[PDB]
Amino acid sequence: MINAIRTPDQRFSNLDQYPFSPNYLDDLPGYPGLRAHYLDEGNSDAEDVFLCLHGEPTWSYLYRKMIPVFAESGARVIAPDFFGFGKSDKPVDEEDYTFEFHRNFLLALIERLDLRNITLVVQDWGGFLGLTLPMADPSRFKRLIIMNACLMTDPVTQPAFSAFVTQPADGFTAWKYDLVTPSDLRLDQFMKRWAPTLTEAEASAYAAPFPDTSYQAGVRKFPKMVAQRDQACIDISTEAISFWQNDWNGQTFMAIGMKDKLLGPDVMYPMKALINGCPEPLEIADAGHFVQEFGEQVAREALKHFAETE
Ligand SMILES: [Cl-]
Repeated sequence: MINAIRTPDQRFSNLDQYPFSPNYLDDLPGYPGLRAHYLDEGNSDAEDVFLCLHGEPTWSYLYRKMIPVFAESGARVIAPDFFGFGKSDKPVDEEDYTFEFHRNFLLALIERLDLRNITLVVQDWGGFLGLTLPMADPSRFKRLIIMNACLMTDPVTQPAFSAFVTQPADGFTAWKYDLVTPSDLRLDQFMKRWAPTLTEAEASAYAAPFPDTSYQAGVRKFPKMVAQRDQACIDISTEAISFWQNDWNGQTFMAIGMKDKLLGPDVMYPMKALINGCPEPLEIADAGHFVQEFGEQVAREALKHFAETE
């Protein structure tokens, strides 16, 4: 019904530091015939669930350094790949991908797996989407680990969440240009540019899911949605602000990648004030946008912060 394609299994043969077994679902209500991949690590019967959401133009591979730390603590860790990324199916038309398409997949996943006691771990798109989830079923959410992310609200309600789109020129402007313009988009080269500490191997794992451009429609659409926010996105992200500010009673841990030209400190400080009870952020000086690349440390420090309240 939704025309999609699937990456050949052989593209993931040679992955570096990703020994996690695949789990798939192809029976989600609203996504017929589409197969979603997700990792499910640690004790399946654990009380605590770490729901790890990735963003553009990545996949669960991004949390590979945090997963073992959260698992080792006794938690179950869920790390789904959005349709159009990783090992999940990829709709071939850019028009199929919208903010609700991705947000409703997550609410479906969460219901399907019956996830409870959720510690939400987000960044980038994982956070644009993920921060609008708790208000849909607040009983399932208990903690939040937030890295460089904000809400896709309208320019007037929160100028900080809109200003980065236009400036600086080597910020989101550069990001979007690198992603939606080339007719020969090489993810490994893009990642090496935006996360300069990746090895060749790690960079290659980020291109793994896309053999050619026909597999990249979701990758092309995400940056356009940051630039052109539809009405549902705006209304939903605007209502989320109220949730975080007045309804949220959980534990929060915030980590900022200080070299991020996109969602760095001028975006993170304002998010921190809207999140009720958000403590002082852990600023990682050498980290850029992809804070997970410096994940072991964020994982360790947040568990340490959350233990100190149990
Ligand atoms: Cl983006």
